Amino acid sequence: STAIFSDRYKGQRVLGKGSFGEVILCKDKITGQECAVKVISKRQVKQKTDKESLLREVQLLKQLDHPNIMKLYEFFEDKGYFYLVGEVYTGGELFDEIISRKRFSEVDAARIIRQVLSGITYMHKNKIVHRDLKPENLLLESKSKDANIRIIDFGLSTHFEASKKMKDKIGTAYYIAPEVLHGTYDEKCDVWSTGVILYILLSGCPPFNGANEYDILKKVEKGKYTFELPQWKKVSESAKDLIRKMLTYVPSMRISARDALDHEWIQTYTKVPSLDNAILNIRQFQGTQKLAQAALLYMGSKLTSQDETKELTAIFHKMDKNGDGQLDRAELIEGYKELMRMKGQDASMLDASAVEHEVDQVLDAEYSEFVTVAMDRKTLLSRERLERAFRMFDSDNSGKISSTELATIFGVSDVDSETWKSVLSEVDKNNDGEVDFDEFQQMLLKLCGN
Ligand SMILES: COc1ccc(-c2nn(CC3CCNCC3)c3ncnc(N)c23)cc1C
Repeated sequence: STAIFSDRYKGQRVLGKGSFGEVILCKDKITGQECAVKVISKRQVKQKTDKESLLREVQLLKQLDHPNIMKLYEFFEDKGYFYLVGEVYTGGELFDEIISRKRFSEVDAARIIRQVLSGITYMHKNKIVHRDLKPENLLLESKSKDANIRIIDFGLSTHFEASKKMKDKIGTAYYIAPEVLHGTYDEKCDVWSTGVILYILLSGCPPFNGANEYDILKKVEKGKYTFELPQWKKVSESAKDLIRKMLTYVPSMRISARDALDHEWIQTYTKVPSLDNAILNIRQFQGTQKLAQAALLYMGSKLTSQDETKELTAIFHKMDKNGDGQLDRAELIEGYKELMRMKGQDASMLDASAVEHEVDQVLDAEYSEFVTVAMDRKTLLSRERLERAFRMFDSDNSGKISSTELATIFGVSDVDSETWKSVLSEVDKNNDGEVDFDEFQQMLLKLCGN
């Protein structure tokens, strides 16, 4: 009767981290349908609404259908979790595709924004507000050239409370409407976020920027911005006009999603030089955000693995009723499973069969040795991604990040200026204003108490 998620679906692999929880690629055990499952930890994420309100929103979301909005198929609830089962998209984030292009024009910017507005307009007709629209919530349907955009996370912000941790709110500040900051907001907040996104498409720079999260919000709240950057001289007047209307401070004076679809700009440019400088700035901006994000996730994984190594060792020690330092495969599974009850982070192993497979992957690579391998398996996933993000950021292949650049990266990561300079002095007392990768990594290690 009360159907169980894992009776119907098996996890195949991880798709990554989104807002409110992790996303797993899953497969229906009978029909073979692939789906993306977002798993929200009730312990980690507080609800803003009562159960019956969430159920009703979900029943509505399942019935809604639009080409630029993620399809939701199913919803489950158990003791500790919510499972949102939707269509899986394989084209990745819009901005990562954009930075892979040789050229990008207003026609490309217009076709992108028409799609977002068209998705937004439909959802507003149905009384659903996103609130947290940003490039990271804009997925490409597949790898194809003319790939449709699919907006993810519509409706969730109404029912769940956002994380206050910086690793979860990288990038959020540039896109939030000022009225959301003060508490009285409605669907016009999504037109604002779209206007900031459009501003970034045409210039590659946020209209409201600053050295850290609070600086950005101060700029957003004041609400002022300019088209005084030289890359605007190359942009149509009617595009700015649209941007001005979408970024109008008083929401009741701000243009609707529906009316923005009928704006000259959308109408003219969805039927013409390449914005070279914009692509360059977007590429720098994406590189900066991803490195900052990878840095904070690396530090977290290191603190998590420090916690869980000590925890698993004490569990395995107590289970060592022999005292001989060794355990069976059966007991190793009971202790690994027990580590998974206490903690609530492994979305990837939310089933008894999943834990047996991870254990078998570790055994193929004396509980002490098993503990090292089981936990290095967790951290090296985030460690390899750090290095990859460092290499991506270092676009000139110099091998080094300058002091100016660290300041930008640590500003975006909300690591205090005095704090990271002190850490650098401790890694290299003679440093000459630049760090290679291993020094950078050494700094992050010191910034999470290691
Ligand atoms: C609210 O329900 C949601 C939200 C996002 C996703 C989702 N999340 N993600 C993770 C991506 C990982 C990279 N950052 C952007 C999001 C997905 N990847 C492919 N297809 C998807 N459907 C997703 C899935 C569901 C069921």
